[PDB]
Amino acid sequence: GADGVGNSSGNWHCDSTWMGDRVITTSTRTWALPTYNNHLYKQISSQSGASNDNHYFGYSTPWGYFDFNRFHCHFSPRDWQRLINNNWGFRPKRLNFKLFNIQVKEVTQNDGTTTIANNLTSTVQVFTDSEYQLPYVLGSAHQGCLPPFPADVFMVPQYGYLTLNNGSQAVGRSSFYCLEYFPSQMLRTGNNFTFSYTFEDVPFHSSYAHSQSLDRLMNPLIDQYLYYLSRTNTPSGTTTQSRLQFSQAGASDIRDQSRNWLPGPCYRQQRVSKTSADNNNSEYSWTGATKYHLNGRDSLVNPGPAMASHKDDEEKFFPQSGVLIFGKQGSEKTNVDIEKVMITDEEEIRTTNPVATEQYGSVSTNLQRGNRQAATADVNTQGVLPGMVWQDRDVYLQGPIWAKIPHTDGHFHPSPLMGGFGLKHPPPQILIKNTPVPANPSTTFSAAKFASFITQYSTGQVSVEIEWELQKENSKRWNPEIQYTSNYNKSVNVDFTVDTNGVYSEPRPIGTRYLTRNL
Amino acid sequence: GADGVGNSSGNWHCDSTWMGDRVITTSTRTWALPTYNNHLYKQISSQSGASNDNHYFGYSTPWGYFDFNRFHCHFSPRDWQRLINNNWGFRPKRLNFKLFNIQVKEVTQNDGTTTIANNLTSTVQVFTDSEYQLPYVLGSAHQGCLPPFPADVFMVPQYGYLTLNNGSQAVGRSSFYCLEYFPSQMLRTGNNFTFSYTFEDVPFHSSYAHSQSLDRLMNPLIDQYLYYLSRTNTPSGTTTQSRLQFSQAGASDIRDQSRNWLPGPCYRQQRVSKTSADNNNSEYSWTGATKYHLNGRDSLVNPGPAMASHKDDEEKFFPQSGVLIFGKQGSEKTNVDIEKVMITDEEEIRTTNPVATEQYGSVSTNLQRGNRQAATADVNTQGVLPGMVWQDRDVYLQGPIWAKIPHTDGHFHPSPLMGGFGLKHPPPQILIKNTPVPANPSTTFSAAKFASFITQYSTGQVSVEIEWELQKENSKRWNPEIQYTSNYNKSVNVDFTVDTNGVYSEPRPIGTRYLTRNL
Amino acid sequence: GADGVGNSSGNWHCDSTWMGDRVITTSTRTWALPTYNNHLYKQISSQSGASNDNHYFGYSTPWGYFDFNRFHCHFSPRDWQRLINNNWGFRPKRLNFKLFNIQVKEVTQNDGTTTIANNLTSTVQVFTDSEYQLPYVLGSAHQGCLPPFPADVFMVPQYGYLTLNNGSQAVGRSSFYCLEYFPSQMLRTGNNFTFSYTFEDVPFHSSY
Repeated sequence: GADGVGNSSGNWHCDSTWMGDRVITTSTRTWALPTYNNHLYKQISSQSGASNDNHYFGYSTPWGYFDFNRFHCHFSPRDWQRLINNNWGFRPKRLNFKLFNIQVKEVTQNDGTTTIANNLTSTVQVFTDSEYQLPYVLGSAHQGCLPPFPADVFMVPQYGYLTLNNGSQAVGRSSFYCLEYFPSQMLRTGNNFTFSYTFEDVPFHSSYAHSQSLDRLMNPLIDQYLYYLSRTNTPSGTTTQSRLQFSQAGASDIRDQSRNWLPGPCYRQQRVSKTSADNNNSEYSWTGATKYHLNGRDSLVNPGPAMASHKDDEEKFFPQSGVLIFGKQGSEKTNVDIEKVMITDEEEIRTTNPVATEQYGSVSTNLQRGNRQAATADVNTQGVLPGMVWQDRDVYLQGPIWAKIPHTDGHFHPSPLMGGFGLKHPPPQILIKNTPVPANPSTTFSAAKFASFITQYSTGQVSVEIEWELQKENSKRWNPEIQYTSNYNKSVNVDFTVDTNGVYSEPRPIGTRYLTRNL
Repeated sequence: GADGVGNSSGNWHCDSTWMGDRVITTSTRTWALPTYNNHLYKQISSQSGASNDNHYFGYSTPWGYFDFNRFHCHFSPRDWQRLINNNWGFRPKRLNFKLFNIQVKEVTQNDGTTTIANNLTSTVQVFTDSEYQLPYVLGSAHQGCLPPFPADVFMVPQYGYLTLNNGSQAVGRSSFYCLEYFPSQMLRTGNNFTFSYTFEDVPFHSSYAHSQSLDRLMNPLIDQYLYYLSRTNTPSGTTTQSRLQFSQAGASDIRDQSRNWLPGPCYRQQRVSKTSADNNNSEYSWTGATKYHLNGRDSLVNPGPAMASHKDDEEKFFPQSGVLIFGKQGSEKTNVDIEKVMITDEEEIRTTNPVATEQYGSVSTNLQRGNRQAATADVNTQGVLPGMVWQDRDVYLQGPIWAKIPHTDGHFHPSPLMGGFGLKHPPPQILIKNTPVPANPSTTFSAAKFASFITQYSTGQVSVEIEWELQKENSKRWNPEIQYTSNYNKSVNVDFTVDTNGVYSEPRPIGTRYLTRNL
Repeated sequence: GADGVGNSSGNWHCDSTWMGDRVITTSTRTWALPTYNNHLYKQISSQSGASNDNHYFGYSTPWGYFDFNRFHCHFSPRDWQRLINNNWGFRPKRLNFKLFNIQVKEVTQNDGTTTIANNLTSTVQVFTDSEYQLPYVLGSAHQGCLPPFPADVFMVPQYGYLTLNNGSQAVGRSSFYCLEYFPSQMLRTGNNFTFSYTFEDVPFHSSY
């Protein structure tokens, strides 16, 4: 699209409509973009000394990108609630994007006095990496997505990436991608950039919780017909004499019943409690946390494989890195106290996946014989096994929406671990930069790189609309399901509202599983 | 096909052409075939005493088979190089085979003097087991495939197979397949045997190395928004008092960052070093090597599941059985010294799969509490887990090309472990035998089995052409990729050449990953 | 072309005719071919010490080649004379080649006594490097072309070539061409191999 200077390049679309089966969440926000790295690509690396587990090598670019991989960039409390309360599941189908009403300003810091003014002509160029030839950054839970609250103006993030490294230094194989080596489209004012995408058949996120659970799944009333090993030894006057007898598992017997499927896999996490007291006093934050390691650098295992966060009656506990944790609007960056964060809870799964903090089961160790007692041992890490079945990490309104499946020789069940939809070809990276403006050059020629540009930034609005599909409920469940509600009682502030000084804020994390489906 | 005696049953096709997307490697070689087991099927078994882990039972047949399950039976250094240097990947599509110019000779060892002459009439019969009713031997890394070097004449291997066994003895279930119970086609001279095959949709072998790696994958510039557990206890005058605080992972924080996928699986191997010194002195060749075991016989775990062979800066090490090892042209059969072999290296993977010699990660053991320190333990064997992603063993010019997927109730990701393409219905076994020639029978009848045949063997050439598909490169990588080159400096002998006495020889193993794709 | 065992795969053409403007010199000769390097490619180099101006590195092949880059393989004194006496100049235009009546024998040196006999089946394979992917040896004034005199039987030369070298040793850039990496056509007896060529506009040799 194209037009004039006194012509709005696009209108403001920010609705949300439900169609019974679909529902489209349109949404627009105003943004701003500075000139990063003063227009140059800069090489960047870990700090020489820095622990090995923390080295790196890569580049930062003068390019800034766009991102809305956060559910709340599309759903509004209320809306989300609608969804989350009457749908067995849902998934994204297609999207449409558009930047417009772009405007380029140029600040002038003459002595003690700045003065911003329109640089009409100068441009901002955009380009979408629709061929995925660029290090996909999104999906890395970074923060600089869209504001949950419309009215909020925002700054565009700067693109940076990482290649290979042998400590703080580069290794040859590492590649250096240059963003100008693409065909950016250049916008001036009166210019807009639209583009549209279509998702790929993915599974509806399961937005329901299970009423039955693996173990308790058969019918009480009837005993099976298969037998199991009831007792081993037997009374012989005073002493026992080994004599194995078997029984037919019934209701009273349950624990012993024969089955057909196994809980999901696991990778044991340390348990910490919301109650300061209980927790051993010391620094096992890193030392005790569950991790894995590549090329000799141990990394953390955050968002551990999807597994319930606490047994019955222990909402007080949680994994050291088995859950998602968001900050309460305002919460500072580092070492903030428990009271400043919102920890997610995944009890809803208990029913199928193991509890993060407790071992999977316990396999037998030795082979018993008359002169040898029967061994056994608990298992803290069980990789996928036939017959296992499980549930993936719920979603949360202010959580990630999707993530790119890495291009590898092999993947195994790609639901992104941080939760979300695992996409092979996700929404392409959208980039934006401000074509430089060489400030006054010298009369006599010089072949040096230009270094003195006009100080200036850009701004303008952006809009994103997405169509989601739904799987409606359908249970013959007689008694009421659970629903997500807002507290009745009076409060000094409404949830998901602007305070007295107009600061919007999300009180709690809102999950997705409320409706109840049987297993 | 058919014709006369003074008529070449086929010409010599040994080209190789590239078409941009495909590339066909035609190739012909001269061969020779003796008469095995003096024409009879012989029962064969382990040596009574022999360690249990080494028993067996099966048969050897008078039949010899054909095989080219080695990349170099089709690619010529140069060619291979072309491929390997400009292609994100490739795979086989179809093939065509033909035997021809068959000729049957008959030696005469009259006293101190042999004398070979043409037995025109007598025949050689061939037959392809296109229904896979015969124990698929190929794929077992046996040696008797085609000569890498054209000019080389070769001997055809003899077919043998193995069934069940209870120690050195047979067990009933074990089957005994007889090769005459097939409809062999009989060739006399002037007769040729052609046949063609078509591969099945398989995945292009990934012939590229990764520039990013699982851990270092997100964007440096921006800190995430999810929080993790920074510290546990806290300064209380003199003493620490447990007080968990959380942080928001950033660049400096990296190791702690939240992610979305896990390294490939693992099965720990012992580390040995190319440097004699380091290595503990003793015999842990078997005792210390990683293995598995069926029906009480521990077998070795060679070509362990695909996993990088050494961390940064340790090209000197390697798994005890985690790598492929070829002999330097000439190297004898047993206990040959390190200097006689070429060990393959799979560093290229590091980026996704674990290091063979070092544990996967480390899970937590106990549950900590005030009166209990936080436990933890390293894991040396991790079975596939959701979110895991990885790369398969590279290929190597003189490596296997494919392998038959065993007919079972269940397989899991069939890329053959020794590397190659996992095929459900691979190129059918091709067999060949020389119809016997009863040497002079007695005038008076006898119903005994004939035992005195004419001494004779066969020869003639064979040709195999195969069409491979390619996936061309396509990265916006600015700086040069790595390529495979031959050393500039002078040398007494060219690599992949015949020495002074015309002995062709492959200097080093050549992999496949050189081109660099991002993860 | 193809046929049987008791069938001459080609006749003997050895004429020479003048047409006023053209003149065609046909010519046939009998030849023989041993098995070189006992069937293998052998690496070959100057003699370590040997003056520098005389070092080299290259290979010898089990392959033998054909050659008639000598005017007398086509002209007969007399003929040549005709030409040479009444022509301001001349040049070649096209050619046609054919091998035939191929026969494979096999000697038997049993003790103090050899005995040659027909190995009917066995073959001889031929192939023309029509894409010039092989080190062009001919033109190097080598000797093993055709006999000037028809009646003369001859032996076929063996193919060998030279690459780069840093003294008596090889240098990487040097290439090693393998003759089997071509699609040889295989002849058995009763088999013939013909092929034809066409020269390119060249200047008449000034014969005045």
